[PDB]
Amino acid sequence: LPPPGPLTSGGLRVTALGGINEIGRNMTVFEHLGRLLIIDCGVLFPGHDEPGVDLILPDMRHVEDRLDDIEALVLTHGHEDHIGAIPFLLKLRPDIPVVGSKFTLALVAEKCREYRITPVFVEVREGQSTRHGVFECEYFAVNHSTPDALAIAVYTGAGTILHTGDIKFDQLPPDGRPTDLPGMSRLGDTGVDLLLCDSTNAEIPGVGPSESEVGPTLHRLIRGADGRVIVACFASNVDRVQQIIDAAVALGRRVSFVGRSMVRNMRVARQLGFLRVADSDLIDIAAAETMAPDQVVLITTGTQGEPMSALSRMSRGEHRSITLTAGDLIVLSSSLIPGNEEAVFGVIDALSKIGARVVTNAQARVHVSGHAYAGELLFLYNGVRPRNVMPVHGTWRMLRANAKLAASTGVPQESILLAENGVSVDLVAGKASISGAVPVGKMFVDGLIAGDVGDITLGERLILSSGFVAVTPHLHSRGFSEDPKALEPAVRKVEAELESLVIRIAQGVRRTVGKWVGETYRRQPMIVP
Ligand SMILES: [Zn+2]
Ligand SMILES: [Zn+2]
Repeated sequence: LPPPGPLTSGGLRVTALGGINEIGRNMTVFEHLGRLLIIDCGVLFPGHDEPGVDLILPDMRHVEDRLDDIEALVLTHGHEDHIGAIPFLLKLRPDIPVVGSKFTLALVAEKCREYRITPVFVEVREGQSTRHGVFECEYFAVNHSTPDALAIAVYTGAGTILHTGDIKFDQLPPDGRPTDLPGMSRLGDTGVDLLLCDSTNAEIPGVGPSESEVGPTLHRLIRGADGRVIVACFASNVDRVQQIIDAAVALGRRVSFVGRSMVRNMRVARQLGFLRVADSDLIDIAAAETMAPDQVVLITTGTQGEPMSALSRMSRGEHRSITLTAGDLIVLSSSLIPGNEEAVFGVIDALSKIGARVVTNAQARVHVSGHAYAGELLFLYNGVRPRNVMPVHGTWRMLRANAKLAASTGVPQESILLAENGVSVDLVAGKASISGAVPVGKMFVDGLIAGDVGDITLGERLILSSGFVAVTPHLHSRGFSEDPKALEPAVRKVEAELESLVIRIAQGVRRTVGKWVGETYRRQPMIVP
């Protein structure tokens, strides 16, 4: 598919630089009358195809040469796949206004300090409007698995856009602030031309359970526990922490946070008023072991089995302050992100060896998702009634599911646009269509440089998982064998090819050891001259 032409004056162009064919690094660029508005700037964490890499960024080459045009960066909420790449954007232009709610802006402040950046903040709350050049924005309360999420209406001259952010429709969130479906319904009456809609759970039928179903289950588990209780969850889910604390306090226990991410984030949550707990209900971690075990609940990180997490360390008998016993109850108040199963089940099995009881979502209602199920999205589609629909935040199977949901409410199929990263969507005179594609790749972060690591380097790293045998005589290897005498049978055969007189040395003994190995050992390490 070809690149798009110029954008008809007065129209609007929408393009994702990440987040559409995958879960992660969401970044969406809106173009209008030469100016730019960006909604979200997240990272993607690397998989097996990307060894040695730290982060994956949205493809910023597409704004690198027009950074002067960006009017603002607007942020739905504070999860890493929406804010993680902000330091790299601000390194390109440090004074881009950054718009968001108080809790969101607190997280990017802390993230941007790691890179020695001080953002220009414009702080925003639901119900408020702000102007950013040719763009105007209005913010709608969203309930999600993290406080202070916001959905965003963008008004230009081309019409009205609505971006949901990560959206869910819990009608009884513990914090009593459900998503503002009324307000978005009234905006639908106004006429919304384009709806950008979270697809994460679009293939799950029905309506998802309330986050408030978790509290009673945790209360039941703590009441029945004879010893200490340990609850692992995500530090960003303040309403989950609040329910753990409320259950523990209601049963005469005190609470302790374990792990830097948990300690830092609950500090922010307490300061901004999202977490309400009395100082006498908290114990410092280095003083929790002084009390009776049945008097403490520990709240930790490490739901994903990351080896340096607090719960991993505890499961191996290598936590400084805490030692686990068969009398402990461990609750994984979370779900298993795909690609982490081997690691999570390893921690569970180390805990089972010790004799501790482990409770996961598979056995009890200890976790709910933060994204709307298909039946909740239907409420959104009937409430907003968008003239056109673009699914975002999802892989193809999710984007397609969301497409059908919108179709089944009456959105014409020609008005349901599926635009992968790099595919533009033009909204012109009220009609919306796909207009062309540019290529987008994965920008890698590996330490202090970036951009010198690419397909060939990852290929070499993948090959090197069988070690390497290097010739340039002295034979050496590293990921190959523990037998020192294993190099010798190749030394004789190397000189033999060296009695040959007539870079061709490279392809000469590199081909000579390669035959010796794929014959003696039937291994295939990398051979380097
Ligand atoms: Zn999120
Ligand atoms: Zn997300």
